[PDB]
Amino acid sequence: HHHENLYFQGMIGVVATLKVQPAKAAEFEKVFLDLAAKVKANEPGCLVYQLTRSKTEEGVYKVLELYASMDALKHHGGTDYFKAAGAAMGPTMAGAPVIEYLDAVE
Amino acid sequence: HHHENLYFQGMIGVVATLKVQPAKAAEFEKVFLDLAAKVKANEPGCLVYQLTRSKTEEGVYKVLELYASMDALKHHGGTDYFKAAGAAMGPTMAGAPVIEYLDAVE
Repeated sequence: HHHENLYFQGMIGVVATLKVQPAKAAEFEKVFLDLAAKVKANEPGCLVYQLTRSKTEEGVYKVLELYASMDALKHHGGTDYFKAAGAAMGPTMAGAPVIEYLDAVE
Repeated sequence: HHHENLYFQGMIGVVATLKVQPAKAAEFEKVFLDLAAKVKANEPGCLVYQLTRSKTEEGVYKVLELYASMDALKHHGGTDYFKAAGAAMGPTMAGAPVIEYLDAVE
């Protein structure tokens, strides 16, 4: 049906493009890696959570993420450590994030 | 040094944006999923190999890929099954692929 895009029932991919101030990259990476270790350790529904750096745009990062389900993604976005990390990261940002959700094909 | 971008010594992420003819999506997905099963089964250096569909652009797919090293990526691109799959997939394409390589942060 035409509202199918709202809730894919399979795995959910994400490319999160983050624009970080280059001078604050070290700070950003430390907070992010600490978050990622928590995500991987605590969330069985998070299948991939991988920070990467752009090769061409200064201070740009792309996070590759994969979740088992919408339920796993909903949980992910609401944890106290996710919220704390976001608060710690915000001041390092140069611009608004661009998040793209994708339907994983299996 | 200034030529560092040429060879990241850690893990290599990829977002491969593929533009498929919508009418040939079923054909494309069958060939791609068959390829992905081979990749995952045969290549210990391939850590992630996940086909996803765009939620907004018709016939657009993004493959999320992660390799242990440049060596693992070099191997990946040269296998007989990768080459055979590419030949099978080509005729389904609507436009040129856009591949972005990323330095994984760990």
